[PDB]
Amino acid sequence: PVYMVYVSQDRLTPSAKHAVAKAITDAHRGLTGTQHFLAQVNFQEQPAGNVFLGGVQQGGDTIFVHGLHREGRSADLKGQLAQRIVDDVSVAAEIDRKHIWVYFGEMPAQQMVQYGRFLPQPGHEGEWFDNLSSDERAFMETNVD
Amino acid sequence: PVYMVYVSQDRLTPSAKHAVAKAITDAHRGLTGTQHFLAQVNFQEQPAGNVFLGGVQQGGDTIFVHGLHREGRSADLKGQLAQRIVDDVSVAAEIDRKHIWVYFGEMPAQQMVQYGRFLPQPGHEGEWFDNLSSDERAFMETNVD
Amino acid sequence: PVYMVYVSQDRLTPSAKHAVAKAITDAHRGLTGTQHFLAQVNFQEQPAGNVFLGGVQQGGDTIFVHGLHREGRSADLKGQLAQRIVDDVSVAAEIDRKHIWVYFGEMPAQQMVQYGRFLPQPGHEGEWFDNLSSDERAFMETNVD
Repeated sequence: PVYMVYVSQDRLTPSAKHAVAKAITDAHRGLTGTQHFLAQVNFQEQPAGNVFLGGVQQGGDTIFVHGLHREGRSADLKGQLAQRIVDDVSVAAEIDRKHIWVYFGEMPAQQMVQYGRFLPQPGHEGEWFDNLSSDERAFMETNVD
Repeated sequence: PVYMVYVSQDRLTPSAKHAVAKAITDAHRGLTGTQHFLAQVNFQEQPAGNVFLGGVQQGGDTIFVHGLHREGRSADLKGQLAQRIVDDVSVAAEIDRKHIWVYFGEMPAQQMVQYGRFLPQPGHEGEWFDNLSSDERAFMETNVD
Repeated sequence: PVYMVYVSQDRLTPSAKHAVAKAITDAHRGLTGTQHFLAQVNFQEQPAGNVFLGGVQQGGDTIFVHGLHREGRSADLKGQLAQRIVDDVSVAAEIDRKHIWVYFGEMPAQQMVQYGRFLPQPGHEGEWFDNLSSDERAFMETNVD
């Protein structure tokens, strides 16, 4: 998946960003079975005061997670995954759950590309990984924490 | 909803940002009945010259609005809401409507989280809010302009 | 289309951005017939270190293209389109294709606004263009490269 994480400038130190990224990745690995190295977390920092709720300008405390996944998982699984991201980003970012927004969008795996390769259907990541060239496997395997 | 609003750096003052967020938020409230505080406007600023149209580098005058909504509304209501966003942002930003792009994407409300909670289906936002806890209501209620 | 292109600050010079924007725009025009001026490429720079793969912090050499299209094209075409964006951005940015990720999302055309107007269905674009006012047609032509 690709998790776009919209935060304020300097709300997360390099260490907190790392912890939030592990937490999102670990929740996704644990609830779906997708390998660590297939999950991207992309932080988008903007100056504080660029978020408005109900038209009221906010401080640096909001977090919006926009998760981009492939189709095929149940609504039950996606709800569990959304809820664990709320809980685990709360802890990792030391941020109250009330400050956290999370949206999941889905598209066919047939129009999703990671590492220059088309993605398999969810559940089939063992295959697909095994049918990748040695260089590609080794290169993906560096992205495990 | 979350409205991602992509604009050039310094093209909007704090006050014009404030006006554009209000124009979008009031458009959403007015046409959907959703409470002001459920609508997020998130400004994404980038240096001028980062937008290209047909391969031609642009100035600072482009606005792209990516609106993320719950499924369940009619195509007619979504058209009126996109047109109202074009018109009222044009006035609040003092930018010609020919510079404005608006895209609406939808997701099932079961995979959408705001203020740490899952959204209800479009309509009965009222019985949903009333059933949040006292402190969640008090926190949400402060974000109304 | 809007192609959101997420890169690290300073990985692409002004000329490289033009090349990447041209490669994406020529590929979209190439396979769908949608005229040049109807394709936005929108670069979102962030400092290096804001991207994590499998929880591991990345250097400055990653690219994520989020392409936002209208509905109505076939899976086969969308597949060719994404493959061509991978190859042509690899060349244009001088980056190995293992570093490239591309997701396509789609929306109904009736909830997609460009140049202040609603889009037509994915094959009815010349006639849409003719029915515009000459003023709107003129503003549109100045954006072809």
